[PDB]
Amino acid sequence: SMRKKIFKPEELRQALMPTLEALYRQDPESLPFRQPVDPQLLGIPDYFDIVKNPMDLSTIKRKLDTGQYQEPWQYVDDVWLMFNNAWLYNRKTSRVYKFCSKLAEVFEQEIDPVMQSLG
Ligand SMILES: CCc1c(C(=O)N[C@@H]2c3cc(Cl)ccc3CC[C@H]2O)[nH]c(C)c1C(C)=O
Repeated sequence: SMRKKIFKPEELRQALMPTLEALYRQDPESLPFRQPVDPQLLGIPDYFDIVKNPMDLSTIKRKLDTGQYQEPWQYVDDVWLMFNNAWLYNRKTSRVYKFCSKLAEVFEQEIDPVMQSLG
């Protein structure tokens, strides 16, 4: 755990994109996560006060596509940031909160064999 191997961006993309596609495939559950939260449109000006580091599927996709992840745990961390933001901000009865919980179920199943294979 002290030796950090090198990952090429195209390799990470090939390995990790199917786990992101698994999240996009969830419908309607991925719909609130396919674009960044817009607190102006949604009328929630306090959103950025509570959620200091916004994250969504389109941002994760862009970071994968543009080679911004150096290691696979940085991708896992962004996915979980998106989950934790939604669980922090939203009430437990809300569609977003429940949809988030479903995505986290899906993602944990998809990501496990991929992380084992990347090392
Ligand atoms: C509740 C506002 C919120 C949304 C959101 O996407 N809200 C709308 C929406 C909602 C649903 Cl359930 C389905 C589609 C759409 C598409 C339009 C979109 O504005 N996303 C997140 C992550 C949040 C928060 C604050 O965490």
